[PDB]
Amino acid sequence: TTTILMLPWLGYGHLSAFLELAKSLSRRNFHIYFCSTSVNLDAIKPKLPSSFSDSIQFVELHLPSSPEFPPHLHTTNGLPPTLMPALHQAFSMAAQHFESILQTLAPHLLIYDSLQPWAPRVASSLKIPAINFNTTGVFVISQGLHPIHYPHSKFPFSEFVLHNHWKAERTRKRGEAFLYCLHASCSVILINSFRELEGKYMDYLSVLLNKKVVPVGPLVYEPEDEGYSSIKNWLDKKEPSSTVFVSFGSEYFPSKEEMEEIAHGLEASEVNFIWVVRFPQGDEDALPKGFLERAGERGMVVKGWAPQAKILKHWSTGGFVSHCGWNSVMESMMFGVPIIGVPMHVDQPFNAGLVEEAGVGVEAKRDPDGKIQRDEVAKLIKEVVVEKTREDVRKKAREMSEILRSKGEEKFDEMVAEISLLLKIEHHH
Ligand SMILES: O=c1ccn([C@@H]2O[C@H](COP(=O)(O)OP(=O)(O)O[C@H]3O[C@H](CO)[C@@H](O)[C@H](O)[C@H]3O)[C@@H](O)[C@H]2O)c(=O)[nH]1
Repeated sequence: TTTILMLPWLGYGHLSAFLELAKSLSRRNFHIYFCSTSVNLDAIKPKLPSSFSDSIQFVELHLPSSPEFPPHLHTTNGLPPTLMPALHQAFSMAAQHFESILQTLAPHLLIYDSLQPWAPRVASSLKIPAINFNTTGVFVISQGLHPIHYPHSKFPFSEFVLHNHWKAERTRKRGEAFLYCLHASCSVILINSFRELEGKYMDYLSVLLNKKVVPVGPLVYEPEDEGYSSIKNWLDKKEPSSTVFVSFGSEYFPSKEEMEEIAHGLEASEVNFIWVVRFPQGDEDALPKGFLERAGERGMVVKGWAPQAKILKHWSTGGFVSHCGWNSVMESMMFGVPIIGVPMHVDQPFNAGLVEEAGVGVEAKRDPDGKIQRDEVAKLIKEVVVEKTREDVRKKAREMSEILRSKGEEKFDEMVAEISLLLKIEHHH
């Protein structure tokens, strides 16, 4: 009888984490309204089992639609990078529809993502409580806000220093770091992380923002066998811990030079590999001519989409060459796979540092101009996977996995307390 409306940001990684949060709330007697674009909602429904039909209802948010920008492109999954500004515009232009949904559904609480400032303001206008859920890590956020208060000192608890390539919209984001708060809705933030990895940063961020930081993560989905049948057949023929999974996400498409370096790095390592290579939604050559040679049956290149979670939980997988996106990093730590980091942009360089700090993987360093190196990638794959001579990395990965697996339902105890208090304060309002 208490209804929460969840509004994620467009984009599969954000969408999945909200769904895992939705499932937890549903099991706690909370009626959920899951709101997003139709393309995103369909992509995420298979992961929602039938048992939640009664308690989790899907709500469609309508973005402005045109014949060359139809609703299937109203997402960041496979979107051409040129079209992303249009997507940001279209999302903002949907605020008025959000009001109609919000007023008509009368949710007691709104949980929103960290990329739609119009969503809390719309909720405030209609006397609806709103709480921020941040699907990504705390390390990046704290590092960003540290210079504003202490431009003098270095980052207090980390020995990581950013590389020159990434040192180098942001305008609107440095206006979110001064966001005023004069109500309980903004007294707390939900974060997709856990203290064993970012406990010190969570304490620091709480001081920086003067707000409660409540961890509710990690939110990993433990897995139709759509593509797995062929992949599992191939994977079972390989020796244990002999194969690497290579993925760079759904919102970034590596360059021609970048993929050549990684392909050659894979070949030199002599490892087995499953590589998901993707092309934008709009539209052999991309990989080096003749690459798939020594890597005949020692490698697979999947087109479009692959079962990342299932592959990583196989016992033949001993490594994950990743772009160090937050959800992929959490999955690798949950499943006990050491990460071979190849960060590309956004928060990924910081997340790669966090993996290195935690001892659960190694980051392949970029050259002075910011260019991927074949030799660096090959060395780490050989050391981590082909010749298991970096055994400290491997042990910490399973130890981290063991820690993550052992967490029980107490993971959400703090969140339910904060929402309950907030939901009482608004009865008075
Ligand atoms: O072949 C694939 C590729 C991805 N996934 C899943 O899709 C998600 C991808 O995670 P991640 O790569 O972290 O998310 P993306 O949306 O692809 O990338 C973003 O991940 C961050 C957190 O969502 C964002 O803030 C950044 O803009 C961007 O790096 C995870 O659930 C993966 O398991 C699969 O199941 N199969």
